[PDB]
Amino acid sequence: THTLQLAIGDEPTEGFDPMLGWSHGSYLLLHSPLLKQNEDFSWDSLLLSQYQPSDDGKTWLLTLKPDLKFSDGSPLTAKDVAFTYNNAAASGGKVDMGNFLSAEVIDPLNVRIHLKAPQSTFVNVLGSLGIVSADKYNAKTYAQKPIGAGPYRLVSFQPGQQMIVEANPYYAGNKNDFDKLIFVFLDEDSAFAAAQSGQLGVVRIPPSMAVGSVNNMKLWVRPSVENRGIVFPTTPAGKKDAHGYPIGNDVTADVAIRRAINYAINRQLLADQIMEGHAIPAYTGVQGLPWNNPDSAIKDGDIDKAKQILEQAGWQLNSQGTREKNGLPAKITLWYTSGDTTRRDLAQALRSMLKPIGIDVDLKSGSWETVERNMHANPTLFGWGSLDPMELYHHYSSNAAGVEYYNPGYYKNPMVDKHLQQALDAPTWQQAVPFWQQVDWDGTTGAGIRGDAAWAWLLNIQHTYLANNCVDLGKGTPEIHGSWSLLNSIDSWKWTC
Ligand code: NI
Repeated sequence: THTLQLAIGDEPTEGFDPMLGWSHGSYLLLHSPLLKQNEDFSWDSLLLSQYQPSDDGKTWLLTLKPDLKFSDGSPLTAKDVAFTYNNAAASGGKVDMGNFLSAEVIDPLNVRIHLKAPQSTFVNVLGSLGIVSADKYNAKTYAQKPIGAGPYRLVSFQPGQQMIVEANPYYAGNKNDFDKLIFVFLDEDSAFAAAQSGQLGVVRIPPSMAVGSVNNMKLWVRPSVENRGIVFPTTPAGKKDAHGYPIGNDVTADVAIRRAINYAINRQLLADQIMEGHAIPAYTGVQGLPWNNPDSAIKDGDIDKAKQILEQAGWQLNSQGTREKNGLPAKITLWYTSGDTTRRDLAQALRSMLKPIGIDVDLKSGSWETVERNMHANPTLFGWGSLDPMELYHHYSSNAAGVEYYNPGYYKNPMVDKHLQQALDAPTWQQAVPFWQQVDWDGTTGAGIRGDAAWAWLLNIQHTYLANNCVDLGKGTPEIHGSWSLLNSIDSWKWTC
């Protein structure tokens, strides 16, 4: 051996076929999309010399670099790009191509993309869908023996065991200091055990584990979009959805409750106690992103402010020391998913933090199936996070209300809907950004704390790794909520010795 062994996620089952989407994170190892995001969130082109949307944002012009090749040496041209997009759309998978219509090849280095309607977020598709070879693609065969333009290529794959890959010599981006990589697939505990023993060069660890010194290893803290928040029902009770699930909560429908909970919680204390300080306070679902409203942050852990907000809206302390309004006491149930000690620790901590302002929080846990039934009538603990601004839409659009796990509190604000649609219809993502910011607050209304306060956002989680002292994991964009997020920086990895 003498090569780098890594433990950063679990088995890449199902396979490595870009036609099945970017839902998994391992694909970034063997494949490369047309675009690669920068740390300043602009876009670099690995395979493109030129890419330009039209004034209406309905068409894209793509120009390839001339001598590109696949991992097997076969040439990468317009034919393969157009094939990739047309067939990814034309199958499932059900890759969400959005408003994508079709891809036309102009010449071997040029491709024209056609859309149904303006989509400012389509760039996120360009930096996501991996390129596939038109000549050599077979649906069943490709998952097991894939051909890609990624930084590495498959050498061997041992199920439930390990994966061996080597550097792709035809890679169009930067080569790193590591010629060969072996990825080990282990449960967290055995992984940590192998890490201390110095068998591994890089290992992902949970931010919640009071990590002590590890022999001949160093701790890396990488930024992430992964977050934690509480979603409130915004409507009164009494109605039910298509599944017969109850909709609404007579307590959390009052905006004063949601604002008060937003101010009472001390997020820094959450980060330090539960996440061992490896988290950042989050006041929005898009904290740390360009499309976050710059005026969205608040000074929290203010019991007095919370009590003021509650008093001004008619929520008064009863004899039991619990808030009450028009004969209705503030007693609410917080739901969360079982199977995680940390989620529960977070929940109980929240109950304890809401006790001083007179809100009595009962806690219930269950399987996703169980949570689903109660998810619309009670406050609920969720984890999300995405590098696509589209998530704002999924959270706050009236059209997304009750759609799967999105917008379960049935939040509807027509002005917010307008800002959202304006944002989607913008010809470029840059022009879209100011409208995305208007969602929190436009000066009059919004979905944020200054406005309707649909959420109580708690934290943005950061990912933590142990790495051999001679290993430099470099730098990159915030890591996704998923496995193999570290791979987003893989090209900048260096060897310090
Ligand atoms: Ni055409």
